[PDB]
Amino acid sequence: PEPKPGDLIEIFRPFYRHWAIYVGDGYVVHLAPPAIVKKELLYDVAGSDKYQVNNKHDDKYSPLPCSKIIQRAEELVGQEVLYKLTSENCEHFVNELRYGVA
Repeated sequence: PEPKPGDLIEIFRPFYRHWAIYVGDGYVVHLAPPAIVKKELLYDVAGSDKYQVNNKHDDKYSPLPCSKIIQRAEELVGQEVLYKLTSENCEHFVNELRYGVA
C-alpha cells in the first residue's frame, strides 16, 4: 500500500539497503549521489527493488509531529551532506528527520 507522510522507507537493493523518508504525493526525500539530499518519486527511487515502511524505532522513540518531519525533510532538499553514503548514514539521516537528533 501507499506510505503515510513521514514514514521511513527501507529499500532492499541487491546487497545493500537504501533508506528514504516519504513526504507525500509519491515523493521521498533521501541522500543520493549527484552526497546530495534529493526529493524524488518513490517509484523512481525503489525502481525494480522491494521496499517496506520501517518505522523501526516507534516502539521506543516518539516520531516528531509529521508536519515537522515533512517541513524539515523538504528544507534540506538540495543540500550536500559532509558524510558519505552507506546504509547506516542514509538510515541515520531519515531517522534524524523522523525522530530528531537522539
